[PDB]
Amino acid sequence: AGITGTWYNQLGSTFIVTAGADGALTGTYESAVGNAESRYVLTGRYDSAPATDGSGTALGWTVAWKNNYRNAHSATTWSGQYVGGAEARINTQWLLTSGTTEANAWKSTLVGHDTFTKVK
Amino acid sequence: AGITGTWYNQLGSTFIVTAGADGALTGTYESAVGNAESRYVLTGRYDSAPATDGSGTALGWTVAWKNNYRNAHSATTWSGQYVGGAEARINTQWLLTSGTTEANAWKSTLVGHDTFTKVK
Amino acid sequence: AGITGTWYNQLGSTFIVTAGADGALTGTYESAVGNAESRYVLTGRYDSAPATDGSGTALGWTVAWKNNYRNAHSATTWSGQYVGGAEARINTQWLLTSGTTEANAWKSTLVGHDTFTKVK
Amino acid sequence: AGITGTWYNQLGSTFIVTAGADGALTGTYESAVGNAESRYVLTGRYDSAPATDGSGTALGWTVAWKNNYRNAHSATTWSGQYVGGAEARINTQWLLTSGTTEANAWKSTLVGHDTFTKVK
Ligand SMILES: O=C(O)CCCC[C@@H]1SC[C@@H]2NC(=O)N[C@@H]21
Ligand SMILES: O=C(O)CCCC[C@@H]1SC[C@@H]2NC(=O)N[C@@H]21
Ligand SMILES: O=C(O)CCCC[C@@H]1SC[C@@H]2NC(=O)N[C@@H]21
Ligand SMILES: O=C(O)CCCC[C@@H]1SC[C@@H]2NC(=O)N[C@@H]21
Repeated sequence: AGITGTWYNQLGSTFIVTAGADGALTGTYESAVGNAESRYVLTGRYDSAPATDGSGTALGWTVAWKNNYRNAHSATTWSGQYVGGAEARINTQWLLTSGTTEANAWKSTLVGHDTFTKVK
Repeated sequence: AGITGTWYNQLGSTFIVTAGADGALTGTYESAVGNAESRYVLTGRYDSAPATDGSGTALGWTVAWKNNYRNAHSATTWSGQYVGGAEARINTQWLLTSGTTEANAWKSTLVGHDTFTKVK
Repeated sequence: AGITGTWYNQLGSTFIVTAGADGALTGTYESAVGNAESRYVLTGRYDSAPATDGSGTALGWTVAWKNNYRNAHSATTWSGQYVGGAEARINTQWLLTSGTTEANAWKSTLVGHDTFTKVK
Repeated sequence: AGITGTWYNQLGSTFIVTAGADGALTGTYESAVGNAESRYVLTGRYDSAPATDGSGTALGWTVAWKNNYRNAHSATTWSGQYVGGAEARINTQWLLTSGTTEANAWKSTLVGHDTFTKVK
């Protein structure tokens, strides 16, 4: 109900997710940036029984950057929390790992942050 | 074939994963450490068509720290790569996000690294 | 000139820095949050000869969370870049490491992000 | 005494540091890898009064990747802890930020880990 929907980050990327009663996140990610084109499968987990003390719902998900059209040979993971209310928000940090040789493996992982809203 | 199996990190945690032809990672994670007990659902993605130039296979997965017995109100995501061969290895970095209030949200996310092997 | 001044993050923390011609950052950090009180020494480095193609100036600094009044047994490092202009900005990611036992060393390092402005 | 000396990471990079009574880290970093050549200035902070319960000494430092010969337009920060004894160790996580345009700023920051020893 809270986590299920279409979400928009600060850089124009669309996250369409369903939050299953089991704790399963399933969906699609459409990336407005990077070496990516069009629509990619999303899987993840959330806290299906969160704390009743104004605390956020912990969640996470993975996109492997491969569809029928593109393969970037990379995967992003987002770790974050859902803050429910009027201005509903998913505050995340992410790791983008690229498939490298063992000589290039030191420089394989980019780190960043995304804030997602239900407002396009 | 390569990614499918039972994997062991440096701190004694067991990762039992199946790598589907679609790019789906499904499994269980058993955590030897932290505010955790017993067995937790794992979902993730991998690069199902990796590069043929000695480069690793990009992957990632999520565990929400909630089963039938425990709820830590937290989720870990691992971002990494599979290096195939005799000494087969998953080199990862991870983000552990805890469900917090907006006052505690600065301190919500632990970062670290895990190396997983097929040797117990 | 650009980097030298008083800077304010999103959570009300004050960063007073001098950018030396050698590439040295020296200053004080006053933390509005965490297990901290009052004023702490800052040292760091910046790119003293940045690129002339609209690119930001790479920098970084360290605060050990120990003064004459408090010791949190911890250190934060910020890694980022200075974007110069009318709305002058330091966009950073940070690592906060706490002094732990080898049993607690997995959970020693918090990760986050700060944006600093010259507007209080 | 403990932190003062010559340190060697897993990838052959040399860290020569002095730990001042004030909490100041001063030195040189010689990087065996990346778009770097030869010797670079290091500044940082450590916990000058650590806990007496077998806990590590929190520290951190910055290298801006600019000397008289090279400028990579980038800075690394290491956040970590000193574990003293027979097999003396600095366990770190690091952030490498590159000077980018605001279009490339999502991909500006690499994350990783280094373990440093006093054995070449
Ligand atoms: O460039 C690549 O290697 C593949 C595309 C990566 C897209 C990145 S992942 C972090 C950030 N979140 C997004 O909305 N997309 C970018
Ligand atoms: O303590 C918690 O909040 C829940 C358990 C967390 C387990 C952590 S996640 C990173 C690391 N990988 C493991 O094998 N388990 C620990
Ligand atoms: O709580 C502690 O262990 C010591 C204080 C930490 C202050 C943190 S560091 C990251 C962030 N930046 C700030 O302005 N202060 C907080
Ligand atoms: O390639 C660059 O942009 C400059 C050189 C970076 C060297 C990296 S920083 C992290 C790691 N630690 C080292 O010993 N050097 C590499």
